[PDB]
Amino acid sequence: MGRIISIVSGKGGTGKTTVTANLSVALGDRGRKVLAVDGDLTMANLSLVLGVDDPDVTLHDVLAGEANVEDAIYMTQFDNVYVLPGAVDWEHVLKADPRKLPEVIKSLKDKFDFILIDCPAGLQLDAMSAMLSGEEALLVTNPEISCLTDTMKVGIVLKKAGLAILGFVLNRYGRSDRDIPPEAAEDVMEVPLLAVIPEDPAIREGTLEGIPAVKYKPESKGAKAFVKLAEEIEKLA
Ligand SMILES: Nc1ncnc2c1ncn2[C@@H]1O[C@H](COP(=O)(O)OP(=O)(O)O)[C@@H](O)[C@H]1O
Ligand SMILES: [Mg+2]
Repeated sequence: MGRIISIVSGKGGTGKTTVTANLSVALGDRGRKVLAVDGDLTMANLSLVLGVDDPDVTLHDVLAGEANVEDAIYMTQFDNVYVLPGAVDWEHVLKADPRKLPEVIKSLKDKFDFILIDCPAGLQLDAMSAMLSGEEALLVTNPEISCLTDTMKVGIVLKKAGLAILGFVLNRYGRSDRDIPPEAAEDVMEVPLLAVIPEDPAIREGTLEGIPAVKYKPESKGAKAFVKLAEEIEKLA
C-alpha cells in the first residue's frame, strides 16, 4: 500500500506516541505490514513503547548521514510491525538533520503498507520536518478547546502543504467532566472524527509495559477503540 501517515498534534502529551504504537499493532494484527517511525527527535519514546529497547542504530544516525536507513529498521515482538527507532542521547539529537526526514522516510514507501510517523507537536523545525514526511495526516487532540484549536491550525498548515487530512482522534475522553463531547469536538475540528479513545488506565499500563494496550489488555475500552480506529484508517484508503 505504501501509505505514509503523520500522527500529529497542536500540543504535546496528547497521545501521539500512544496512537502511533497502538494503531501500528492493531493494523499489524489485521495483516498489514507496518513501519512505526519515531520522528520525535528530541523525545524519542516510540521504540521503548514498542518493546525495542536496545537498538544500536537509529533514525538519528541516518539523519546524521552515518547510516543507511535500512540498518535502522528493527523487528518488534508484534506480527507485521517494524520500527525505525530514535536515539535518546543529546549528541544524537544534535547531529540529526531534521530536514532530511522527508527524503529518508519516503524512500521506504515501497516496503510497507503503512508507515506511521510519531511526530513532535507544534510547528517548529523538527515538528514540520516530521509531519511533512507524510502524505496523510491523522490529527490527535484532547477534549480541550485550546488543544482542539491548536491542532486544527496544524491540520490547516498540513492541508496547505499538500497532505490529505484523514480526520482526527479525540483522545483521553472522560478524563474530566469538562471534556468537550465528541459531536461538539468534531463540530470544532472541521474534520471527520475517526475515533474516540477514552481515558483508560489500561493504555497507561501498556505504555509502561512496553506492550501497547491494544494487545496487552485486548478487552479494555482503550484497546477496543484502537481496533476500531485501525478499521477506519483502512476504510479511508
Ligand atoms: N487515552 C489514554 N488514557 C490513559 N492514558 C493515556 C491515554 N492516551 C495517552 N495516555 C498516557 O499519557 C501519556 C502521554 O502520551 P503520549 O502518547 O506519550 O503523548 P505524546 O506522544 O503526545 O507526547 C502517556 O504516559 C500515556 O500512557
Ligand atoms: Mg510522544
